[PDB]
Amino acid sequence: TFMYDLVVIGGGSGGMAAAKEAAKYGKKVALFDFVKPSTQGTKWGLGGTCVNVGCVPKKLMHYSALIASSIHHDAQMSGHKTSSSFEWGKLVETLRNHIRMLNFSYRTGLRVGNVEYINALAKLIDPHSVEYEDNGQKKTITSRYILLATGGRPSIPETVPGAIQYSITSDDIFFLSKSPGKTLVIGASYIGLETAGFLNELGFDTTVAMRSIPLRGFDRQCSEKIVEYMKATGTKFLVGVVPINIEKVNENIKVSFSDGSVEEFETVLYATGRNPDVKGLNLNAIGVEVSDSGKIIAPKDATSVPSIFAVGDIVEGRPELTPVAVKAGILLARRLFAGSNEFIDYDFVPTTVFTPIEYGHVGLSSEAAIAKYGEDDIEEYLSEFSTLEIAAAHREKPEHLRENEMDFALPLNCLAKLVVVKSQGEKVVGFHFVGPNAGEITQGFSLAVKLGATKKDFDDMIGIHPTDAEVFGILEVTKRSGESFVSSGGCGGGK
Amino acid sequence: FMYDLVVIGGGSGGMAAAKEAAKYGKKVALFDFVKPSTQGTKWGLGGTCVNVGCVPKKLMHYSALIASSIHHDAQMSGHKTSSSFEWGKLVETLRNHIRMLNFSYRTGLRVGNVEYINALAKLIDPHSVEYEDNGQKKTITSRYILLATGGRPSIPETVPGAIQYSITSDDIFFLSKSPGKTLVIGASYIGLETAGFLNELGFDTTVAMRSIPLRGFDRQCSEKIVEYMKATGTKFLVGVVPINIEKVNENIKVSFSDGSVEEFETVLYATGRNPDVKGLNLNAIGVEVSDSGKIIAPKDATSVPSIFAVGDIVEGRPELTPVAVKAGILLARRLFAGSNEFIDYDFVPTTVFTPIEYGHVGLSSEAAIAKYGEDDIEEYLSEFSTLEIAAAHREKPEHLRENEMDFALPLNCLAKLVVVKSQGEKVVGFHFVGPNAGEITQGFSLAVKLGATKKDFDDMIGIHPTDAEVFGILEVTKRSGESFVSSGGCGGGKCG
Ligand SMILES: Cc1cc2nc3c(=O)[nH]c(=O)nc-3n(C[C@H](O)[C@H](O)[C@H](O)COP(=O)(O)OP(=O)(O)OC[C@H]3O[C@@H](n4cnc5c(N)ncnc54)[C@H](O)[C@@H]3O)c2cc1C
Ligand SMILES: Cc1cc2nc3c(=O)[nH]c(=O)nc-3n(C[C@H](O)[C@H](O)[C@H](O)COP(=O)(O)OP(=O)(O)OC[C@H]3O[C@@H](n4cnc5c(N)ncnc54)[C@H](O)[C@@H]3O)c2cc1C
Repeated sequence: TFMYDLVVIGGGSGGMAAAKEAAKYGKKVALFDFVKPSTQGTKWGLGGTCVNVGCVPKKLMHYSALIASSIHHDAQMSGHKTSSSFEWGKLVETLRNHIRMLNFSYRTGLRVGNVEYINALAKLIDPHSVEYEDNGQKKTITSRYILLATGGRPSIPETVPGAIQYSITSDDIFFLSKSPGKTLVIGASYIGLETAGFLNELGFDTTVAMRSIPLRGFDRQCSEKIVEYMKATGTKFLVGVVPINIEKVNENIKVSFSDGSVEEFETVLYATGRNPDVKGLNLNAIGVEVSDSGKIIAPKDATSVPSIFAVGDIVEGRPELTPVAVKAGILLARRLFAGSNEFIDYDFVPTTVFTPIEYGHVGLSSEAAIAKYGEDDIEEYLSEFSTLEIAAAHREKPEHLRENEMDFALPLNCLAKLVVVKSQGEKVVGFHFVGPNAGEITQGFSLAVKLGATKKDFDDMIGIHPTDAEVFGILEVTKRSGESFVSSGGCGGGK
Repeated sequence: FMYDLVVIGGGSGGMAAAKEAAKYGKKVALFDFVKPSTQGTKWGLGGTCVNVGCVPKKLMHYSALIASSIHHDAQMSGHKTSSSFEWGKLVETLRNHIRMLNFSYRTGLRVGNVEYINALAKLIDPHSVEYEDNGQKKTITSRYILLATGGRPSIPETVPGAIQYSITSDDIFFLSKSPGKTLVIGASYIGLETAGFLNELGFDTTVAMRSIPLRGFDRQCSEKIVEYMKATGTKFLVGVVPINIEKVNENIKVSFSDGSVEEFETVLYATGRNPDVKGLNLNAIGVEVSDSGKIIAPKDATSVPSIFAVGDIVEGRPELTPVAVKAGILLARRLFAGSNEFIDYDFVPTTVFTPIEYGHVGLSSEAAIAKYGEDDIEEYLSEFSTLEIAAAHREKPEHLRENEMDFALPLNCLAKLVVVKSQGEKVVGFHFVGPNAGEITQGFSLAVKLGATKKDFDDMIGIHPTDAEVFGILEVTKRSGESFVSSGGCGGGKCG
């Protein structure tokens, strides 16, 4: 008795997934998506945050970093003699051209999967209605179900003066027509670390402002190695120190600090966090119960209004990740229309940080596993080592960080770790890898864990040689045994 | 019994048995010696994988991998790059790192309390062996003996001018000379891999293939590899072997089985390997050796029950490092530390490091179609390009353009699951063609082994953006007959 079966307010990963899956069932779908311009005026097309100002551009930026390293460390050692200069402006061009492809690419995929895209803001009018603008004339449509999927945007703190007026965000940094030069990043979140990662690797004086600890939430050992690697590679780290003032001194940005120090940067980037973009939705009036944290309350993807659902960055007590959006979004479209009652096993969500060395994992940090099971049912088997090709390169620290005459070597680029449970035959509850291609490595092993692997199964695993992944077949050292888990020997993670 | 265990071979299998056996206060001798290659090459401790196998090759492959990115990628990511290449320096990096490992290993044996001796061994009876010392032959006795002398290349003695001229996989990493224009005879994993880095590193590289590429492995996956290498300037003479090789001045002229002729500055026989067992003096002792020369010991135990075998010399087992090692370790456990364990040879992963790497565990589409028939078999797969390379728009060299939209190198990635209808779609085949195959294949080898089903795979949460996440969204099938090409080109996985 409603104009539609399903309306979706948000053209993001979660958004477009639910829409297309819902449409695979002859069910009639509207989708809204409009890009409110950033605090610095930046704006873009269809696909959401992952296509535009997220995972897609990110990785191309990381890739162009990973390249630049090999060039500087590896190219000659592998017998390739090289000049190379870098133009920000062209890297941008490659991003915008590929992203443009995807914006278009996606519009089409919605049309072809038979979904009515409308480029316009939506605003909840009641349990089954929404309001938008059309030619600047406000029209209203009605649905059996509605999906909120609006994503978030960056939080620039309003108590630090000269932030909003000047500082850029994640939404602007892939597409600066201007190389950002000497750059302060405020954040030791996955984004900040990643973003201060490629600026450095791409040869820009990069400082990082860490209020306390790096990557709050993730496993401590693994995060402490990442920071150690990034210091070694020319990223500087002001811990316990945030900005308290930001001002324009000529064509530079002077940045007063909490400890009582000052510094000038050509570009400043607040990576401090994100707030769900739910303010224009008009929630509370409809009756959508939202947390103290602004995030919406809907842990089975269903709000306080049961004709209304939510997914992705906006819903509380779930990771903010693209595939987590998608699975939930697909399922919700199945559960409703195609007789299903599957929900995501949240106990098993892999992720990977693409820091200059990548960190992947599934399940519990050593810390979280020590709590749930106590430091007696907990055994930490690990091996820290160099991947063969990089062992051969003899990668060195930049001069300005040398302390002695045999100080040349970067840290070993890998660390593998399984955390397992004495009282469940050493059942595996934590899988963690710091290295190149951590995600490519993390993936296969996420499913073995989720199929209930033990250390027994791991050691009966036969290696692929040479790989860094094979180290998992021969972890024997332990935290409890206290002895050396280092492996200088360039045999690798197996023989 | 002067000893508890003697080992003739310092290879992967060899050194593993030794050092595990030694972890039990048991007294261990270990022999090595490197009989010089048909072209006079020789090296130190560690075996074929350290010296003239997986170690050097991966560094050579990496230096290739690099060369591509430089030529295809660098610019698009905004790095403008001049680059010329020095064969002699790549060598130097190999030699120096391998030297590190030769030494590195000696120490690991000493420190794990094992008596390494650099000289040839020769069986004298079920419990005795003979070597040379100052050129004076000395003899020792053991409770058990382990044969694992590895293999060496097979250069065919029927084709004239082969042995005197052609090189092998034991020469190629250390050539004092850049090989230039190179014929490789064999589309085995070696030949393919080796013609892979010579090409990527810019040497006119032809491959001479008696029949089909990578005999044994899954056909679709092998056919993509060859297709990718043709696209990148490797040439391929099918159904044609050499029948004559001669030195025409300072080049090598190479007459063919079809009639044709060609000159190379290099020929390399990758046609296979034979177990290095002829000097062991086996049959006299009573070691039953197969029609294939390989030894018969499928429980690592020979016809003489005081005598064992492991690695490339034992029959009906894959020619691999890790299979050597675990078998070698276990046998040292089974004997001396009260153990009953054998390798599950149903689940041995592998990765071919071709310009696109191919990994897999379990059955080729073909092998699964046989065992279970074309009804109980479902082939779910996806062809696509990894997002980084999608952005680069890698294009073909001009001389291989046939039309105006002929620019494309093939998609670099193919994922496939083979599963069994009648066991709830239980997964019996895992196959991946792309970059960081092996890195991808390994994790997935164990999940498969633990009895992953298609449903477990589709309920898998993904990491984005990776190529490996494609395994969480394979829906197309060979049987459904539809296109398995990428809806867009957004990595390996979709952003919604
Ligand atoms: C720098 C960065 C790197 C990241 N890297 C990764 C990564 O590597 N892997 C990963 O899995 N995730 C990554 N993410 C996270 C990923 O971007 C999010 O998990 C994902 O984009 C969330 O999708 P969503 O459907 O919730 O909406 P989003 O993808 O957040 O997109 C929201 C959309 O909602 C639309 N919208 C909002 N309000 C309205 C309205 N009123 N009417 C109509 N449309 C509206 C907007 O147009 C917008 O396009 C990254 C994020 C960032 C910022
Ligand atoms: C080019 C190439 C690449 C390869 N790549 C891979 C790969 O990527 N992955 C993989 O899993 N496998 C790979 N392999 C296979 C792998 O090298 C072998 O399966 C494995 O190393 C065999 O070990 P082994 O102990 O059986 O023999 P080997 O490792 O060859 O060692 C045997 C040793 O015995 C010595 N010896 C011989 N006769 C005597 C004697 N009378 N007395 C004393 N010592 C003696 C030999 O000289 C040698 O040092 C590759 C092989 C080659 C040639």
